[PDB]
Amino acid sequence: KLLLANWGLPKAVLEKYHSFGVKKMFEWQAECLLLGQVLEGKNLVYSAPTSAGKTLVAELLILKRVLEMRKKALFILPFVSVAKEKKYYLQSLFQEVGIKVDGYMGSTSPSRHFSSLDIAVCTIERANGLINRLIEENKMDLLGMVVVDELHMLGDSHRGYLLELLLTKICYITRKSNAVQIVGMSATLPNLELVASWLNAELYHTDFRPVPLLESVKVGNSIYDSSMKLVREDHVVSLCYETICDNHSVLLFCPSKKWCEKLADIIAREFYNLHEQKELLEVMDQLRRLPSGLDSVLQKTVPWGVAFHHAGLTFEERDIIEGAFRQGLIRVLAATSTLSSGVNLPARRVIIRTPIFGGRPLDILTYKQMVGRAGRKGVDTVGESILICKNSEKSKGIALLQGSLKPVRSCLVTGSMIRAILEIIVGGVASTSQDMHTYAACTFLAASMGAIEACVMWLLENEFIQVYHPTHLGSATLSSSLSPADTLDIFADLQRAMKGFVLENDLHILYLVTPMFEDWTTIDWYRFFCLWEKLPTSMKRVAELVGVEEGFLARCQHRQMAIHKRFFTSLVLLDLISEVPLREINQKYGCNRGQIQSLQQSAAVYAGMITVFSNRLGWHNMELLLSQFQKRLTFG
Amino acid sequence: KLLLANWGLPKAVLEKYHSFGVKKMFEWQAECLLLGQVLEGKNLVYSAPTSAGKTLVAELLILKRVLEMRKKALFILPFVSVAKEKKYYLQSLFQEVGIKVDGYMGSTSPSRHFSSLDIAVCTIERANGLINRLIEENKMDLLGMVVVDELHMLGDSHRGYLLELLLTKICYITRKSNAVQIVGMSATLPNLELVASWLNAELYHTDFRPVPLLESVKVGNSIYDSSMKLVREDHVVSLCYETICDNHSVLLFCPSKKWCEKLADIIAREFYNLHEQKELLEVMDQLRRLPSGLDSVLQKTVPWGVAFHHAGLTFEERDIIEGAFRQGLIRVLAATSTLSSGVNLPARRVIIRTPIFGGRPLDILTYKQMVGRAGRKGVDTVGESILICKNSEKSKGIALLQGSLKPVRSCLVTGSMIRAILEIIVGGVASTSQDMHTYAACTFLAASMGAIEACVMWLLENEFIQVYHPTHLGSATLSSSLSPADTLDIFADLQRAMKGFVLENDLHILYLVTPMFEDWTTIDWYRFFCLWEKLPTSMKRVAELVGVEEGFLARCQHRQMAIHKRFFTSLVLLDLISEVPLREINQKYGCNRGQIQSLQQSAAVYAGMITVFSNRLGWHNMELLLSQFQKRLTFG
DNA sequence: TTTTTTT
DNA sequence: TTTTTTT
Repeated sequence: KLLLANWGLPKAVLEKYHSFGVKKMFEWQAECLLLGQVLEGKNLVYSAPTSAGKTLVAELLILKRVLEMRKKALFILPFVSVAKEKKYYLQSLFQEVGIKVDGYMGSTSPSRHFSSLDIAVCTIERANGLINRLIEENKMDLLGMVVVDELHMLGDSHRGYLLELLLTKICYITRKSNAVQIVGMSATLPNLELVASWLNAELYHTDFRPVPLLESVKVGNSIYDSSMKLVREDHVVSLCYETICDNHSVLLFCPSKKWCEKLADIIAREFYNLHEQKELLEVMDQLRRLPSGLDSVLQKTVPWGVAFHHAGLTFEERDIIEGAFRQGLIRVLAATSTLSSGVNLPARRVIIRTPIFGGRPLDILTYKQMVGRAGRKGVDTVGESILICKNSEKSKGIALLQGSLKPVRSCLVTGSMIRAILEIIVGGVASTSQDMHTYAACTFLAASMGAIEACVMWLLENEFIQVYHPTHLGSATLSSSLSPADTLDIFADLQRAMKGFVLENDLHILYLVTPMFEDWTTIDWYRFFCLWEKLPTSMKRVAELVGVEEGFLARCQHRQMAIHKRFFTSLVLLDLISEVPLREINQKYGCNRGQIQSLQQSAAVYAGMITVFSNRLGWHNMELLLSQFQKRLTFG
Repeated sequence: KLLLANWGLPKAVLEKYHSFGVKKMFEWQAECLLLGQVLEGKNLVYSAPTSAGKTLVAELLILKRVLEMRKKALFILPFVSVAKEKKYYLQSLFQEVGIKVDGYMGSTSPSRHFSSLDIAVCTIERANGLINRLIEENKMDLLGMVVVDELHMLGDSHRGYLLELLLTKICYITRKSNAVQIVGMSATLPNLELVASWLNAELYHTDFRPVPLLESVKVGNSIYDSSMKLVREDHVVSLCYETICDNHSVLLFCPSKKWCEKLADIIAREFYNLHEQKELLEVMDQLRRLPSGLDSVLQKTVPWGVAFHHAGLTFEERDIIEGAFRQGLIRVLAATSTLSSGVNLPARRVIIRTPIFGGRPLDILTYKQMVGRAGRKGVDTVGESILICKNSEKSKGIALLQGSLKPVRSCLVTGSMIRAILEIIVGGVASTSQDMHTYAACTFLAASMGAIEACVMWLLENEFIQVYHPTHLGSATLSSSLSPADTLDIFADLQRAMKGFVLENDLHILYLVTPMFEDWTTIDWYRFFCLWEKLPTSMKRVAELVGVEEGFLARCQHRQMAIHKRFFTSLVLLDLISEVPLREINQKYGCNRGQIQSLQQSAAVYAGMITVFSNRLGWHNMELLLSQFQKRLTFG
């Protein structure tokens, strides 16, 4: 009954599960799987607890459809790191079974043909591109499952409306032509049934945590529980002191990185003045061995006191700090929102510290994500969450203590709808306007109960379509997998380039490669003028040929702002390709050390997208210049 | 004794010779081969008759050295067509023997590795490039023979000073370090011994023609022989009439192409009004079948009367006219200087017509080349040469009848000497100035008895060298195989291009490809303005970016003249790559139909030379643009 | 304070 | 009126 080995599943999967330490499943898994015709092609939406095997139901369901129907099954995750972890887990499981597992996260290409894969794991954007390419190829017949994780982001996010568009597209094409199951999961929402009806699915929600969570708010010198009950000047040092005495973990969250690192050593100073080691020296040697080896105030308190962790560090140095937390050594740390959604680091007591984060009240989802970190897999007994706040912000703490998530919206003229219709008209599926009205009648906005007719008006004033048939520019946007809003910027960049390209240096090819801004770093004025008015004569001429001019910099339109904000990002990569050591570039430019290494990953991706933008349009000369350099930018 | 089969030679060679119709050798071959130590490494210079097996001695000698020493043997010819004919002959002979025969003529590449060849046949320029590349590689040890044909061009030509430079270079490098024989031949010169001494060679000259040549000058109504003797109003029709009656061939030469074709039908009109056939209709069908098929006044008199032949016709149509002369059909024709040095077409009587050719007296070499066409291999009995001239130009006929060739010059600051020293200093052979004086002491100018010191002065003011060591520009000139005078023009073309290359159309890549002018065709003014001031907006902008400007065209420096004279040649190829039919392009541009098809061959060669000019200098971006198009220009 | 596309 | 280079 309440044990997975009793159920029918391949033996190797349960050997792999029990080898890790997995045990008998809880009741919510049985309730999810025994809802009725869920095991069949009827879809399913469930809300199992996040910290108690939420993905087990979907993982068990994904085998049945790809073994019986044997068509395909996607898998969608929001972030690259969790995508990689799930990719490795699904590898060790399914490849042992024999079901091929493919990854699309980050810059990692599949390196294999699509038509011989089953459980391709993507990160929304890759899945959307794959679906669009399949539709533009007339190969949707091979699709059996679309497993969607974290369904609650479809309404308020910059990457969930893609999930909405994908789901309505596949549902429309399948019904107009359930052989395809759209099983998914969310955390907890009031209007979960309305989502299930639009997916033609059942529904069941549960609420039970493996470790009871003692949630409290501390004011002055007392502890008050959630329901205004007393159970037992910040005194965080005292609070931290009572926790390490029972050889367990502690964790506190801070609203800023400067506050994060300062408070990890302010407490350390108050710890040394009052006053395991086998691996305590291995990490110290690792600190000096590093290629950068800055060895800042972190080095002082790695073995002795309290260190800090955030995203302003190197992917290796930042990750290593999390490595010690898994074994022992350091116990106390500050993290900011880095561990809120980055990775999962359990701790005994979590001090959310200030109720207000970033000048605004902490979000209900963010607070629940922060608090849910506490609790191991039975190692500890109770999890705690302390919110230190005095006098003011009293109502903020209690209201955030007793709150619920808002219902799901639809985020739907709107740019999330312009792309919605431009991937079926171009795909050849929806051609006639009368038939086009059928497609919008089955979208999720229909179940949540015009502007649809005006959608093609914007696609006529701006050349995207021409019964309706695809064009060269309309087809080019979908192949590159970028929104139609961005095409109007990249298109104008390449048209101006063909009239007098500069071939001697590499600054002109760099400008057409760097991603726009992505809000990577605040731009420091009065430093560009010092940096710009020293460039060689060969580099200043390229800047005047792309839009940059001494008429806006330090002298104070989106098009004029987009061609000047792209120059600063291009100059940073100029010293990366010339093998200048990282020590000086992060100081001359005045950019943070944790952001420079994040531009290199985002620059190799954008380089390989513009060559495709010209292939599907047709430009033989511009391909050679862009394609012969995209490899050089990756190095250095 | 006087028969080649008696001598020691491979049997298959003599089977191949006698199958064609070759017979016992004459006395001059025996005298050449039995001069003493000529058969050894001692060099040889001989002057056997041109129409009586001149090349037989060299062909027989080339086998012994490549079979005994087995190092290499070059072969140098002045023209592409004779090079191809000799390539096929040497193929059928040596490949039957087993000695590999390689060709370098025209655009035909060897398509095989150099290090596995013996008798590579070149056309001066290819041989010079091969020698320079071997020297810049330290591989001169593998060289056993350099057979040079038509040694009399080393003094007065645009392509013989290359032979002089090659010979002095190889002699200097061999003696300073005869293992290499430099056996060659010339027609007849007074100072032949002085040439033999500088080559360290014997000498023997002969004068005996297989067919006695009755050379006469006709004035009025009488015939006078060479030595003012009478033997027997132009009356060329009468002269032609008495020749076809004995079923043999006739031929007359004209000073112009318009005169050539007019006089071939003026006589035809005077022939029809007074008034074999199996193949007479095959050629007529070929005339209309042609891809062009203009079928001008040539078509009227191909089967009936007299046609014309020159270089203003297609390589196939012009060649076919010569094909009929080999079998039968047409007998009378006019040729201009086309058959003087192009190909060998024997005829019974040759009418040189006007003593003055091209507004100047006919050259002694040209007149001897023209007259020597008469006479078959024993088919006829006597050859004749008629010079029709009245009143004026009387002294011109007799003086040209009794004349001899001028002695060999040395053509050596002089641009033939700047390149002479720039291929050893760059090659690393001659480094020290004291040693550099040794090289110039063994050149042919030494035997014909300062400015040598000033030679390196021009190589310092203009960057070509930097003890002396090669540089990037100096090395780049030799790899491309073009004279240092031309580099200073091509170099300035590419430097300006890197500042604002235009990538949309193909006019900018065309300009850097077209050969400079080579005096291909007279430029017709007042037609360019009509043609230029109608181009699209995308093409006019390219012209202003390369040097062309509306400040010199039709409004009236070598650099300013070289950038404007190259534009007309570039526009002709613009309609070749757009698949415009040849019918209209030869009329809109006003260029001759026989010159348009000569630009296509000379444009594919220059396209592949500029990519190498940037390789040996180092320019990654400009290579891709030039190399990706050089194939497109070849087509169409 | 914190992420994500293409061959 | 008539020719010739490089991968």
